[PDB]
Formats: sequence, C-alpha cells, structure tokens
Amino acid sequence: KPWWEDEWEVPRETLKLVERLGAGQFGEVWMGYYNGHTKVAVKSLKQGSMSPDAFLAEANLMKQLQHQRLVRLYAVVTQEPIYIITEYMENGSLVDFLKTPSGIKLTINKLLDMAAQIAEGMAFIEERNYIHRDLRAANILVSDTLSCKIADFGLARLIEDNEYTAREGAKFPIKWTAPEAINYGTFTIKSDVWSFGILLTEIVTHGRIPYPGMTNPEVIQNLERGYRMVRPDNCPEELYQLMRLCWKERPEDRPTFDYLRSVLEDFFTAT
Ligand SMILES: Cc1cccc(Cl)c1Nc1nc2ccc(N3CCN[C@@H](C)C3)cc2n2cncc12
Repeated sequence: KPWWEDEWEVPRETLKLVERLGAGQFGEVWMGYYNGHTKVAVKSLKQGSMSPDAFLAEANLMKQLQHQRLVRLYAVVTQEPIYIITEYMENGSLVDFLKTPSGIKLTINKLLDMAAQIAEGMAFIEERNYIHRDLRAANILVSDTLSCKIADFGLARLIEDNEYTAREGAKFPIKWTAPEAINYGTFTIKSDVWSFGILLTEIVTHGRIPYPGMTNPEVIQNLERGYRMVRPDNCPEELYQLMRLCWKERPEDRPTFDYLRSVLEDFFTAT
C-alpha cells in the first residue's frame, strides 16, 4: 500500500530521538518520544549500508504479526533516513537484564514465568505459519513490569510450503541454531523449538554463553556423537529434561510451541 495511504507511515516531525541505545554497521537504535508523550524505540538505517527494501521487509512482516507477546510495530518513516518505530521495552534485552542487580535477585519461579511468556509468543508465530530463525535471549526484550516479548524479525518468514531453505553461503550462530538448519539451510518451526532449548539455558544461568568452554567444532562434534549440553549450574532437572525434548534428533519429534508453553506454565505455579 503506498506511503500516502499506509496507516503506519508517520511524518518525521512526530518523533524526537533522546538517547542512542546502540550503533552498528547498518545504523543506530534510539529511545525517543512520539508526539511528546509516548516512549518509542527508533531504528534508523545507515544510508548505503544495505538495501532500503531489505530494511523495510522487516516492518512489513511486523504489519502481519501482531500480538501482546510480540514487540509491536508502531510506525515507519519511508523517506531517507528510513525509520522503524516500535513499542518501547524498558528493561531492555533479556541477556542484559538478567545480569543487572534487579535480575540477579529473581527466583527460579519468575524465570519459569518468563520462559513461559516467550513460549506463548512463539505459539502464535507457529500458529500463523511463520518462523523466527534468530530466537535467543539477546532477541527477547523485557518490559518495565518484568514481562517478555519476542523481538527482531529480520530473519522471520512466512511458510505456506512447510520449509524455508536459506541462501547457500549462509551462516547462523552455531550454538543456537538446530543441526538441520546449519547443515542443509532448511528451517522449520521445529528449528526454532531447538533454539528455544538453548534459550532456556541462557534464562537459567543468568545469561552465560551456551556450551561453557567449548569451541563450535567441539559443539557440532559433540551433538553428532549423540551428546547434548551439560546440565547448567542450578538447573532444575524438569527444566533440563524439557530442553532435551527441544534437542531431539528429528524435527518431527521435537515438541510444539503450544506444548512448551503449557509445560512451562505448570512448572511455574508448581513453584
Ligand atoms: C527498533 C526495532 C526494529 C525492529 C524490530 C524491533 Cl523488535 C525493534 N525494537 C527494539 N529494538 C531494539 C534493538 C536493540 C536494543 N538494545 C541495544 C543493545 N543493548 C540493549 C540496551 C538493547 C533495544 C531495542 N529495543 C528496546 N525496546 C524496543 C526495542
């Protein structure tokens, strides 16, 4: 739909950037205000750094996937510099939150709580025929009420025919990404279920890196033997067995996101 007609397009005067949160090869991420009053987060694309079309394909995807457990597109400014304006998450990224004095003191109870909200997010992604493909603590954001939401939809995709096969010179974080996706580039909701498994190790160890003290060739080599990640320090056995289902060998055997959600919900009231 054209920019002079798109419900999401906002004139650039409505926006005021107050505090750079991040900078990288492709642009900055700011905290600012929409029409004076509403905290928003603003992503600006660095001109020249990659295609406006590719940068905006992210917003368009978020036009289709709206949910309370997913970070909400708030508006776009489709003239240069292009802006993606989304809903603002106060406690920032999960990987970072878990490390702060506030996060340090959270009981295992609340960690299960949190792990359940992230699965609810995914159950809706799964249900609408989308995949995430980049599911990891660094991509869960946390709200001023200590609730969580799936963020970053740069790699997310719609999937009528069950699979998305990626480019072939194409690399993904080895520790978070399922065997089949690393080996064939074939992704399914079941490869996200795998990363969810890794993500639960981040939640429980307060953000520490998966597979403590192993390189990536050690990690691939170990998985091929039939090994899985060594039990995290202070990891309830239920949690660990739950991660094991996420780490099953065949995609089809790995559990649904609705099943994970509910399992995590039982783990939580039990505490
Ligand atoms: C701007 C944008 C574009 C595309 C997709 C999303 Cl989910 C978002 N929203 C956010 N993107 C962020 C990207 C990075 C960071 N951080 C930079 C690295 N370190 C911490 C402080 C968070 C925070 C974001 N955010 C917060 N509240 C909302 C957001």
